[PDB]
Amino acid sequence: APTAPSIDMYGSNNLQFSKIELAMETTSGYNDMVKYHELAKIKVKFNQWSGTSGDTYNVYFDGVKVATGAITGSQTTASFEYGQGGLYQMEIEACDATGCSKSAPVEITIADTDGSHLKPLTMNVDPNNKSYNTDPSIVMGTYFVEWGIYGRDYTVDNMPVDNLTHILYGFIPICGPNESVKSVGGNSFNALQTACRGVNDYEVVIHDPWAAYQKSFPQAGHEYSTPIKGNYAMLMALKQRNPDLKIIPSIGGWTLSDPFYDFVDKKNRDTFVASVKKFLKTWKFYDGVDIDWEFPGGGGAAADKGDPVNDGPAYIALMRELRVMLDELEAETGRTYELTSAIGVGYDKIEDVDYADAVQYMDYIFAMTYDFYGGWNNVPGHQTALYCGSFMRPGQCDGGGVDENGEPYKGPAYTADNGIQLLLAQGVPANKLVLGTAMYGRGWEGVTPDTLTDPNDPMTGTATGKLKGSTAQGVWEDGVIDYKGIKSFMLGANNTGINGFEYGYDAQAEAPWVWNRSTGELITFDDHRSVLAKGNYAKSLGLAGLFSWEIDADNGDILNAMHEGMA
Ligand SMILES: CC(=O)CCCCn1c(=O)c2c(ncn2C)n(C)c1=O
Ligand SMILES: CC(=O)CCCCn1c(=O)c2c(ncn2C)n(C)c1=O
Repeated sequence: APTAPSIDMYGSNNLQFSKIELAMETTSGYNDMVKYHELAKIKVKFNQWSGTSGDTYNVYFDGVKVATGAITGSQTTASFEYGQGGLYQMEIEACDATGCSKSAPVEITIADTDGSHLKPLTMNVDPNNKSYNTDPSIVMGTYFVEWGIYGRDYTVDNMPVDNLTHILYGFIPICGPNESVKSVGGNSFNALQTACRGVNDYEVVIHDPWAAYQKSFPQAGHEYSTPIKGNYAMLMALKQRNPDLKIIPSIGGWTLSDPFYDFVDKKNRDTFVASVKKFLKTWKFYDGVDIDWEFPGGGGAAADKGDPVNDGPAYIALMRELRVMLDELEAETGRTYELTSAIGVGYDKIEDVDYADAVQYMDYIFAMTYDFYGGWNNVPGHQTALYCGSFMRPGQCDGGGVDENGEPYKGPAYTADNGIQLLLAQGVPANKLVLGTAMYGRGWEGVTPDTLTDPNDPMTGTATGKLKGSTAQGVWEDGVIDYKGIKSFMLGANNTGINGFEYGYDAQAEAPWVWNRSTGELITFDDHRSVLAKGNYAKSLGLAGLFSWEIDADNGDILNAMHEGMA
């Protein structure tokens, strides 16, 4: 018989609560911006302007009483703590001696980072991505990059999630020496320096909090009071849609690997592994960790780093220590966590680590079978070929020959099969190796016909510099072009070449190219045919599956081909 309470939406923060507290309007150090709590604090204001208010209130979630307290006149605040994320129908009841009266139910959101409060994400996928019935044992992975939401305009709801088993989210940085990030730009370095304020060196952080959790995506229903936004709330909603999908944070990559070279000291590995455990406890939708150190022994972005004696053993120790930590998380949560790594596949990278030893701790190695040639120099070659191409000289495939200046090759040529064969020769099990496909080309200009030593093969020519182009054509950085740009502006609908380009295919290498003889523009890439060849090779050798880099650059053709090739 008191008056039933009426809920004051606005003084109750629109009924948006959360276990994780996230700064939304400011940017500072990671430990200042992100605070995970075991209990969310819930504060709901209600009023009883007519009749009598009663003495006590009870708050119910789905019919279960979760809080109680005293009615305070015509407006009352119920404050309490709650440990379980979800969406609940809340009623508030007011009671006295003459009876109790309940409010109408209202939905309350209690966010947690497994997405338990979120409906399955609504997808917006290009319908060129087709449907397949691939064996669910086969890895079909891709990388999604955090910055793809800026000029590339490629968001989580654009991914063809039903054709993926693993999404690798690139990239999570490690606080410490990171001068290589300046090659991306000063704002990107500054973002990392801001994130690491108040954070110990060797701990992980989020590089761009705006893209990870602050930015409102209207396609995901985000609003002002949504407690978790950004890419991460979308990946939480994607996991609600596809609960068997593995989403794994990738630490490192080309510009973010400089801290790994300090892991020869165990104290820094210990700091790092602890920080990864804290990161996975904070962002519960992640299913493991991918380590992308480029590269133990050196040969990455920082020319002055790399210890070929001590980096391999440090890498193996890091994989052992990560697996010990992840087994602790499995015991605490009842979940399974995976440990993986993307690795270089030149002979010079593979010789610097004993992968037979490291891989006993790992679920998968993502073999980076791409970037063998590129616009960093003027030497054309197939960047992601399976086998040795027609352009290679006598003795170059195996490495016992000499170059066109008479200088001895130092090891086997850069092809995907030379790298796979060296990993298998070490003792790495085939069923843990995942072979890489490129969803982009690399390219040059100035490869004119008079530079070719073999006039049917422009990979025997010589370039004058990097491919240039607009972002409209998929050229975000000189020398690199998205596959979907190559298909729209170089291949055309018949795949034979448009806009002055002709398509070619090295049937021995398994490698496509497009060449404009007028501008000497040449691009090396992966296409439907080379990807089918990679699938056949993975089937033949019993590999774990395929992965691609990076998903925003595909128009569906490459992922469709990965499925067709593994069928
Ligand atoms: C790793 C690779 O080959 C792709 C590089 C794309 C350029 N790039 C970044 O690497 C990057 C970045 N922001 C953070 N990171 C680590 N942006 C904006 C970027 O363009
Ligand atoms: C096959 C192998 O071991 C490759 C070694 C790295 C190739 N590579 C790059 O990827 C690269 C690069 N500059 C930018 N990037 C991304 N350079 C000079 C390079 O050699």
